[PDB]
Amino acid sequence: TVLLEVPFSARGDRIPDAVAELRTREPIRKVRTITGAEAWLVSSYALCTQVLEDRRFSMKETAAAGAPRLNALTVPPEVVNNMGNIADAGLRKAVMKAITPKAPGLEQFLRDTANSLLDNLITEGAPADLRNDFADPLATALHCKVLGIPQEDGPKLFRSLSIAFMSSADPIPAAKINWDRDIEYMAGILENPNITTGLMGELSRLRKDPAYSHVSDELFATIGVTFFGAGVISTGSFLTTALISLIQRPQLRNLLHEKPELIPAGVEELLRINLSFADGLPRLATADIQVGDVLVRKGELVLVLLEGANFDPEHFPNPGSIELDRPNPTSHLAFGRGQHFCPGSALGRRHAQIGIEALLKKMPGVDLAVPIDQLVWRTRFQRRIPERLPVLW
Ligand code: HEM
Ligand SMILES: C#Cc1cc(C[C@@H]2NC(=O)[C@H](Cc3ccc(O)cc3)NC2=O)ccc1O
Repeated sequence: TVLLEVPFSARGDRIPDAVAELRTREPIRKVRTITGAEAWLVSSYALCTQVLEDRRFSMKETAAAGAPRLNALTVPPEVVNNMGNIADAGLRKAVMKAITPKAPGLEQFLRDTANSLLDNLITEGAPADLRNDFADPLATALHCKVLGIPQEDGPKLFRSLSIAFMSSADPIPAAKINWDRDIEYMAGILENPNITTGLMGELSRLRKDPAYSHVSDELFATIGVTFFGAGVISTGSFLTTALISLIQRPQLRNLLHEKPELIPAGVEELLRINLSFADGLPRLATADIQVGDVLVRKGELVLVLLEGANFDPEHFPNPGSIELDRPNPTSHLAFGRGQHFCPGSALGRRHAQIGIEALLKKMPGVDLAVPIDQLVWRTRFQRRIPERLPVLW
């Protein structure tokens, strides 16, 4: 037999039995990625946290020429160090502040947009596609608002994402075409006097501030493209798969409909059980480091399997059950951990909370319109998502 291949399954509605078997018997295990490279797959909560909390397991170094790769780059190699570049430019605080969900009127905008999307689906009649006509447009509209760019520019930027977030063995020519075009768009935004709000409005001001005069225009444009793309793909994909998990749990759906104050705790559990990340998080060892029974050597690739940690019964007893009263509810790894913890975690929570609150009010009887096995799971992609999510109500 050949070496165990990753990823195990593109399905986002069930965890393969193999994960629990590996976690119990071999919580760090050698695997082969789609490029042919070997890697260490880490699948227990304890070892996943160890890797993510030790910066000697480096994100930046995964982009080095000649390294064992999980997948091909879809961005320039320096962009793998995006957050380090933002920090070096003195822009970290400003970027973080721009992407919080607490800007005046943002939550009301999210609620209004979700309600409008849902009203259009109700008018059109069942079946409705909750990914393409709800979750993704809601994510796109949210990120246009947060960036300060026109809502009407959302769809074309969104169209890049089915390629930008591919998990491919080989470089993708279309990724460069779209990247270069989206960079040109964001560079134009920085020069557009109408853009005075949100992240791009703030970056546009800082760009002309003497304390930032040697920050490159390339970096300012890259922040726009990367935060739009990572935010939209991550929130749209998470909400989509969370809606599946909610629909498949009518008792919980009814509880959250009846007691909406429990939605934040429900979203935290939906984050914990979420299978949206299709691959382990990659890191390259910069030293020889003991992880469990394995001495990982300098230059080797490690893959941190988020659902390995998040379904680990030693940390989350009865891991497959959504329980709203856990004592460690935010200790999951859905947003990562350590140096590269998601900078948009609060916005991602609020997007899902508001989307779910709106859906349960407008469509309390929501259910799948097709048997669950009929969902078509996107392959060779950095997220697990159904191509369509047909529902009735
Ligand atoms: C529920 C929605 C989201 C989930 C589940 C999610 C998940 C994650 C995870 C697991 C990481 C860590 C990757 C790693 O360590 O290798 C990450 C990083 C990142 N996230 Fe999020 N996220 C979400 C929402 C957002 C939003 C709304 C934004 C921005 C608007 C965003 C922007 C980013 C960026 C830029 C990084 C890279 C941080 C870095 O390189 O250091 N994410 N996200
Ligand atoms: C979430 C996440 C996430 C983070 C990273 C780490 C890192 N940091 C970054 O900011 C961007 C995100 C990105 C990738 C492709 C695009 O077209 C646009 C943005 N690239 C990076 O390599 C990688 C993949 C992700 O999925």
